[PDB]
Amino acid sequence: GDLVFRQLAPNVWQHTSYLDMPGFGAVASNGLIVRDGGRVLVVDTAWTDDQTAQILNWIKQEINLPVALAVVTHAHQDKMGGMDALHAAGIATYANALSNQLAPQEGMVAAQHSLTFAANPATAPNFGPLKVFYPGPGHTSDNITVGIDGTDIAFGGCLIKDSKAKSLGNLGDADTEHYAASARAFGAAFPKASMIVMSHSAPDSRAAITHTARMADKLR
Ligand SMILES: [Zn+2]
Ligand SMILES: [Zn+2]
Repeated sequence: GDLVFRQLAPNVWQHTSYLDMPGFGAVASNGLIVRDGGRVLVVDTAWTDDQTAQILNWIKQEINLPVALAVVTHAHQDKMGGMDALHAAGIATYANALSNQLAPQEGMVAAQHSLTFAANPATAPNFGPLKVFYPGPGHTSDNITVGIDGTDIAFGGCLIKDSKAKSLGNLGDADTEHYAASARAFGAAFPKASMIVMSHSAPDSRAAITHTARMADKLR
């Protein structure tokens, strides 16, 4: 139901937001709140439609300036989940073109403009100060990773994950046969992002990247 913020760089806030959906009890999910001059921008929305309202609320209350846009890492209820709020707050949603199709084909909303130049599996567009990067199929075929160039922040998302939870999390509608290839993608798509944020508890280091491909092969 709720929402937490861990300032983890100048310009940049982390979004936590807890529900008892996946990780047994209360689980975590992450987007980031990025600030682009006066503009304000977000990778990914919480679990629900009210958890992305409070992302917006604690933003005017403590960041201030107005949101323009919100990029969704993929067509999964943790990553879309909240959308309708973005729409109602005249926010431009930007799903990657393979997302806007697995959305209403797996119980959810499709983002406004569709992101591309990244449909075909080791690509990137640009974005103000932000970098959308596609790494192939992994956690879902449309999972999408982002770094803010000058913060050594990467966001692999539901793709890269914490050494904390034993295995790899929800791996439903996806491809294991590329995953381990695709965790690499970023390690070298942003060779520098020391601050790898991930969408289930605190940013580890550049070692989850590596361990995940190690891991996805422990269970393969
Ligand atoms: Zn997911
Ligand atoms: Zn997830």
